[PDB]
Amino acid sequence: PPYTVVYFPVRGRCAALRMLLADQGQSWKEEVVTVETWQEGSLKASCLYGQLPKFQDGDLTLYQSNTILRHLGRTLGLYGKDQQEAALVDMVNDGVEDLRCKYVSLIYTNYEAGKDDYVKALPGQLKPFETLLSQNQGGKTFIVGDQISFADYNLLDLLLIHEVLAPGCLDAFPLLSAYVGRLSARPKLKAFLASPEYVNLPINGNGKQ
Amino acid sequence: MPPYTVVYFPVRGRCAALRMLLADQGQSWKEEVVTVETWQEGSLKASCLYGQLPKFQDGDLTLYQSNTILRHLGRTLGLYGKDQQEAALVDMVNDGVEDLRCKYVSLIYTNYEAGKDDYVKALPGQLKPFETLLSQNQGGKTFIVGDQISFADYNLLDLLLIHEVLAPGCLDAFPLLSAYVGRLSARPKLKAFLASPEYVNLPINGNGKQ
Ligand SMILES: N[C@@H](CCC(=O)N[C@@H](CS[C@H]1c2c(cc3ccc4cccc5ccc2c3c45)C(=O)C(=O)[C@@H]1O)C(=O)NCC(=O)O)C(=O)O
Ligand SMILES: N[C@@H](CCC(=O)N[C@@H](CS[C@H]1c2c(cc3ccc4cccc5ccc2c3c45)C(=O)C(=O)[C@@H]1O)C(=O)NCC(=O)O)C(=O)O
Repeated sequence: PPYTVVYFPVRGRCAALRMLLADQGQSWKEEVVTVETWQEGSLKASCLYGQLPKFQDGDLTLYQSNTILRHLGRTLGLYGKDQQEAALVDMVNDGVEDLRCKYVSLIYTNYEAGKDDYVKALPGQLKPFETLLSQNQGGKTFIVGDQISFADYNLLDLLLIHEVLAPGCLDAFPLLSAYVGRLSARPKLKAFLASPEYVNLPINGNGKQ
Repeated sequence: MPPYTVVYFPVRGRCAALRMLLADQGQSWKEEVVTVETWQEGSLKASCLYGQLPKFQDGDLTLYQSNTILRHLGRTLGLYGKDQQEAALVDMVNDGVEDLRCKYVSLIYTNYEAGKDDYVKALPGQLKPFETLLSQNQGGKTFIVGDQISFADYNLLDLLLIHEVLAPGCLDAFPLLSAYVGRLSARPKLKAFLASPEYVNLPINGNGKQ
């Protein structure tokens, strides 16, 4: 397999790049790191920012989940059709990362006391992405342009995990709702998402979702 | 008018690095300053994609998200590596820079008094990967990636400049990083920009903390 993915046995910051490789018919290796293995210190000390994921592409090793998404976007042609689209692609992925950051902060540092508050604020947090779809061909294609980009898989993941956190959170957003259904129905992505290596992986590392 | 417009609060903050880029690249831009007053009104905010600043315009292209603007300028002014391999390492640096900038703004705006000692203690460990990155590329005598400047350099540089203000001498433990800052700061147009009242007379953050 041209690609290697080193990460803990969770979906987390690897779900989107996983969705992408499967969807792009790519092949890759999963190097599963257990807490035990991680608690060791060897691997971690060896990681550039002391964290996972880590990714190998030939002699090339990267860290940072967003660096890996952009690298696959760049090499596989999932980064807009021009410099203008790339920038919008970036604007989406940055917004996706901003909400992801609030998501993991809830999950791992304040689930029980800030969840209601988090959910009260969700729609306002999701509104920008339906607005983005509303300005791109009535939201019938992809988040940016009429070609899929790495940011699509990243936003897809973010939407999927929020549906679990706050079911029906999408019900007020028709374009978002339909985008999820449409992307999830792409065959390879479909089979992947229905696969045990996805389905039987928890979303986060602490059992909350 | 300049084809570039920067819409921001009167602070360095998340616009410092991209202004350094533009200054250093001899590019022209307009600054549109936003007071709290104005922001407090809500019409601007309502109109911002993610309800925040900065807001950037390149002709009729409007961008949000500071790192989106850096990559856009990096893309257009050829500050994004020599090849695709370099482009990814550049991204990898910038992601690390953002990750630390995120901890910094949290300290500055939500836990300065209580958190500052612990922040300064953990700082060397946060700075080390960049020292390591320089030590792996021309012994740190060039740029953070390869032998040509990139948007990650300006963002990293700013990151190091503000940490020198919050933790004076913090780079005394990282010779490569220290030399780097002295080198880049010495580029004629950047040095010029950095000593100018347009940069100097802006506070780093919006709450009077640094
Ligand atoms: N900017 C980087 C961030 C990379 C990152 O955060 N990595 C984490 C695991 S990813 C993931 C993640 C986080 C927190 C935790 C916290 C506990 C945890 C316990 C058991 C399994 C996992 C698996 C993943 C994971 C986490 C766990 C969350 O913070 C994350 O943001 C992610 O959602 C990690 O390596 N932690 C070990 C450690 O620092 O020494 C990127 O974009 O790639
Ligand atoms: N992911 C985005 C982040 C953009 C962002 O955070 N913008 C902030 C100001 S930027 C800046 C910033 C933050 C907090 C504050 C808090 C108070 C404050 C008071 C007066 C002036 C400024 C100016 C900047 C600024 C802040 C202030 C900090 O949170 C930031 O991280 C930055 O350092 C904003 O617009 N706040 C208005 C509001 O949400 O209603 C990006 O990279 O572009």
